[PDB]
Amino acid sequence: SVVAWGGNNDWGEATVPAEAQSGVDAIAGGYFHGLALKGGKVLGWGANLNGQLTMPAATQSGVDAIAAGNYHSLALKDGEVIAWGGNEDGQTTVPAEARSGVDAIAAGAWASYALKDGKVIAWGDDSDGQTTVPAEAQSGVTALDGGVYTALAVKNGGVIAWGDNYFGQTTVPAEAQSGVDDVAGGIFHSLALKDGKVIAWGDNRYKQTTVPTEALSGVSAIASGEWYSLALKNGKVIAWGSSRTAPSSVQSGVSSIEAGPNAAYALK
Repeated sequence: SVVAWGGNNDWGEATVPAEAQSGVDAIAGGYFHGLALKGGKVLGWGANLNGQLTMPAATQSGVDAIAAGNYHSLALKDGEVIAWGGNEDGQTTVPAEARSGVDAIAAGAWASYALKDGKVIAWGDDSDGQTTVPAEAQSGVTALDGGVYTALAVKNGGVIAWGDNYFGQTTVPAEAQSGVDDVAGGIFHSLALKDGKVIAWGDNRYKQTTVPTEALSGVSAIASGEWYSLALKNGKVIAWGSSRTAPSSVQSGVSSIEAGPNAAYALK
């Protein structure tokens, strides 16, 4: 089971197809499209504006992980990062260094990230610095996420953030400098998960940073879209920012969350 909600659905990126309805191991939401991972095979739905739904033959089996950006799709297979769709910003051109050894991947709106041997490798758009990986994130990194103009990482329990900082979304609070488990980037806010509590900093004009009480403890997972966020707590999804709420279908029994730019997804 899969539940998708949120946003206008102008492209059907939130209309989950049947083959993607169960036995799905992972979902990834891009701006115009969705990706799912099912028994090693990558499935997609939405508008193939840029080639992001033209699946490379290598992605039809043995894929370990997926990510999705505005124009592109990413897949991690046997340590190799595979990328397809739009390359307007170099986000689809995989560095040689990222063709083996890689443990994780993430997608920013117009950038791609890989965590390989404790080191963040980044390509794609750098007009806000989001591809310029700070020295501290070149070893010991255990989690990463891309935002629209930002990217985040966890190293030695502490958050690292680079790219745009107009609203202070890249200024790590002291509370997030240890004990951190995971991170997420919105367009103008950031989240960290530390000891079951969600920490949120940056823009709060749309309440992005106004963490609901229920999310200040017991939280097992987080995710951020552009202007909203998600937290998973004992099988229940909590959502906030830009008037985003979470439907009754996701109030229990939820095993994973995933936040696309607009649409949220929960696997049940």
